[PDB]
Amino acid sequence: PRGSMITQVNQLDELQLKDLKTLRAECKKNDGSIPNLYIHILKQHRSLPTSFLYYQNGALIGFLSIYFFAVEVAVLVSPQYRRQGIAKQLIKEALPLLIFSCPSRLNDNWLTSKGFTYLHSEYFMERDDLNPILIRPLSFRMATLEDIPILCGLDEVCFPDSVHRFQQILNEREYEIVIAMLNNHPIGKSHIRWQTKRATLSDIAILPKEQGKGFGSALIAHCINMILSEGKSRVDLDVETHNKKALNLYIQLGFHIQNACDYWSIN
Ligand SMILES: CC(C)(COP(=O)(O)OP(=O)(O)OC[C@H]1O[C@@H](n2cnc3c(N)ncnc32)[C@H](O)[C@@H]1OP(=O)(O)O)[C@@H](O)C(=O)NCCC(=O)NCCS
Ligand SMILES: CC(C)(COP(=O)(O)OP(=O)(O)OC[C@H]1O[C@@H](n2cnc3c(N)ncnc32)[C@H](O)[C@@H]1OP(=O)(O)O)[C@@H](O)C(=O)NCCC(=O)NCCS
Ligand SMILES: O=C(N[C@H](CO)[C@H](O)c1ccc([N+](=O)[O-])cc1)C(Cl)Cl
Repeated sequence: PRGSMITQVNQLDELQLKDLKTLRAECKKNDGSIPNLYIHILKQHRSLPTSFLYYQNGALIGFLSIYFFAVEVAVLVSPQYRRQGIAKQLIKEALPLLIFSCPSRLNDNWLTSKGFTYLHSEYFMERDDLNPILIRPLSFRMATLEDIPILCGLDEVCFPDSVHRFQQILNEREYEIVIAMLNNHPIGKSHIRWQTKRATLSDIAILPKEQGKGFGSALIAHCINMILSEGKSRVDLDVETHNKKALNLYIQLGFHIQNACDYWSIN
């Protein structure tokens, strides 16, 4: 009680950042997944004091932060000190001034009972198998700037400023987009962000009318193989869903869940 301290901090200096990662690892090991913390964000000054740090005897045991992108609340309490009022004190420090990101399966029963509402879930998946995948009537090509109409059309029906977003992606050298063609019709796309040791698939879209035919799996399998041919040892994948049933697609291709969050809401 004497040794318990809450500091409201407009931006995390270096040392505060290193303590958070200690707390994150600890929560990661105990819960399996962690909330979104947005580390690169936590370093910038903002207009109101945003991150809330709970210390016990100088040791960080709780953290709550608010993000301005609606508002996203991330809350993290050391397993040793849970159910002792810590999160409750932490939101009050942010109540006079809500989308919670939540480790999948941890808090499902009691979030409903209080009147939270489930939005959707996000998954970071990883495929570490170095063996390729080993046949649909699809061809593939890399998108260019002259594919902007196609790319905007696909994004319109699969994720209801697209022109300039795709202009920005296509002009960034770490990014490429693969287009899937059914005969002479583009029916899908996948974005690749390349790094030295790995590459990340995102924004995978198949036209609604062409779904259920294996084109999605063929597209991702093509991107996996393309990544392995370049000597990467890992394919990552970010996908947002409303239902867990949707992940079997990626489980079949060798992806494993590395992190999983459910976005819940309240006011
Ligand atoms: C979710 C989390 C932040 C709660 O921290 P906490 O300090 O243990 O929660 P508090 O003690 O402040 O509040 C407890 C109350 O909120 C609910 N609550 C919190 N944890 C609960 C749990 N395991 N089971 C049921 N209700 C819970 C209850 O209403 C509880 O009532 P109580 O007063 O009788 O204890 C903590 O469990 C954690 O860090 N989990 C990993 C990250 C996470 O799930 N973030 C989502 C944030 S909502
Ligand atoms: C999500 C999406 C990309 C999937 O595309 P899709 O072409 O319908 O996916 P597929 O047809 O390849 O696979 C669907 C199911 O058939 C299975 N499948 C594919 N090939 C199979 C095969 N040879 N044998 C058995 N099952 C197969 C898959 O396992 C999958 O699940 P199931 O086992 O329960 O049946 C598509 O729905 C879409 O574009 N949605 C809008 C955007 C979106 O949701 N993006 C999320 C990724 S960022
Ligand atoms: O949440 C999203 N994206 C990122 C991953 O690209 C995710 O939220 C994230 C947040 C914080 C973080 N961190 O704290 O280092 C990592 C990933 C949206 Cl695509 Cl829903």
